[PDB]
Amino acid sequence: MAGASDRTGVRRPRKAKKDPNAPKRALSSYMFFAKEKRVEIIAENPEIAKDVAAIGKMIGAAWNALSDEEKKPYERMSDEDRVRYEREKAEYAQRKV
Repeated sequence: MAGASDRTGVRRPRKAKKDPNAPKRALSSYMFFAKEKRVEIIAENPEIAKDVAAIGKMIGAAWNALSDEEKKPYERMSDEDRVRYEREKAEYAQRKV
């Protein structure tokens, strides 16, 4: 929240022009249990909270959901086939909020 009264024009993270700078990683494999709550971030990041296009882009992003360095072996990105069910939840909770 702006209004720090320290600078000449303190900007806020709510500004649309200001990038979200948030994590776009997929739900862990085994940690999926806890990582499943990642969908909650939808609130902390109201910038893309209304990402209606994310639903259509999720397709090509399905492969870019996991880490790149771990996407080479295709061992992680592959196992995502399961967590993918919980991962999609995030983009699902966004369309609403």
